[PDB]
Amino acid sequence: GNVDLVFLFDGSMSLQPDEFQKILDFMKDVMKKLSNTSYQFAAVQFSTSYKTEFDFSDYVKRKDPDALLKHVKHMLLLTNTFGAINYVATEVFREELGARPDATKVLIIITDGEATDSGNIDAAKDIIRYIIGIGKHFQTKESQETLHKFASKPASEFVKILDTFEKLKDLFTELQKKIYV
Repeated sequence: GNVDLVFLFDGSMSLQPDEFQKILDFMKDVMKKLSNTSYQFAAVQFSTSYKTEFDFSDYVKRKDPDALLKHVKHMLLLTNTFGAINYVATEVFREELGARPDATKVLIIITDGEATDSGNIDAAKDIIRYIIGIGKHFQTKESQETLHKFASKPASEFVKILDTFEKLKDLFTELQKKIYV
């Protein structure tokens, strides 16, 4: 079946320039590898506020990862993950914006720490949520477990902890394999 996937990427002040750039390249690589498939994409940047870098309809109009992300600017603010996931649920996955009703909703969240806000993400729980926590903040099991609440179950599959942003390239594989079974 069809798959509508949204990249929700962290743009807080805790990420270094090169780190932020590696997220961008990850999104581009994934897209290029999935061009001309059942996949349709959208991408939202989150820090303090939520910015839809491109909606599903922008992707359909121009299936060019480089052009779609061309003007992305690292926000350098907070890490409002609750507001971010909720925004994706209500503002991104809409037919008006190009979302397909027959499609499987997938969300790939990339971040380096804990949310600076709070609440619940119940409105986005139907979406297949993969979360990629990266860096020094996720060394212990205790710290890694804070990501569990944003991901699908079990956490053993949907929560991916990387020690470096360099680990992003060697990660595209796993995802698409499990995204449809």
